[PDB]
Amino acid sequence: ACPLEKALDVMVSTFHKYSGKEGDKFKLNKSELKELLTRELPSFLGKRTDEAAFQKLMSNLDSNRDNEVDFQEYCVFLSCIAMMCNEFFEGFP
Amino acid sequence: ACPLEKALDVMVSTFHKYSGKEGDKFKLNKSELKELLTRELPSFLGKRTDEAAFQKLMSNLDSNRDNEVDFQEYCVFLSCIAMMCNEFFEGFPDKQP
Ligand SMILES: [Ca+2]
Ligand SMILES: [Ca+2]
Ligand SMILES: [Ca+2]
Ligand SMILES: [Ca+2]
Repeated sequence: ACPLEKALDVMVSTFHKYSGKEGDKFKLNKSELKELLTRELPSFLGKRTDEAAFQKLMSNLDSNRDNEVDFQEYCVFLSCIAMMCNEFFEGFP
Repeated sequence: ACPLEKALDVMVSTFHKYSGKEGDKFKLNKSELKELLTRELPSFLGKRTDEAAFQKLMSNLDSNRDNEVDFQEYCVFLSCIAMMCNEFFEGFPDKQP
């Protein structure tokens, strides 16, 4: 009935699907971020699944510099992706 | 299938579903925000669909003070809802205290 509320639930559940695998269950480490990105957001990195790309992404996302991505930082990341899609919604910039 | 990519697509399209109804097609005015909230996010305001609630929400979301909610401000809003949902992922507050 409410696709946007369902979308939010997917955002929440997908985080935990990977954040709970290793160490802090509420934060994504490098390995968990790698798996989330490759499996759940393959269109984002595309062919850039190398270690250099993942280190750059980690540094971009880890705003509080604790070496992991928490839920707030993850939401900022997803917001950035949405904003990029927003820029091309009309079929031109 | 990639549910998270589908979720992002819905997040983007739902904005434009309402933002393009009046005036600036890339921003939600009060009227458009009301429609979006009531129809797409009824759980957020719940029973608080009065004018006082909607002015409060607009003030809370309109960070740049241009009287409307742009895409960036909308993302901040959805992020806050996601964080609130995150607190009850287990069906109780497992991150509290
Ligand atoms: Ca973890
Ligand atoms: Ca961090
Ligand atoms: Ca508008
Ligand atoms: Ca604004």
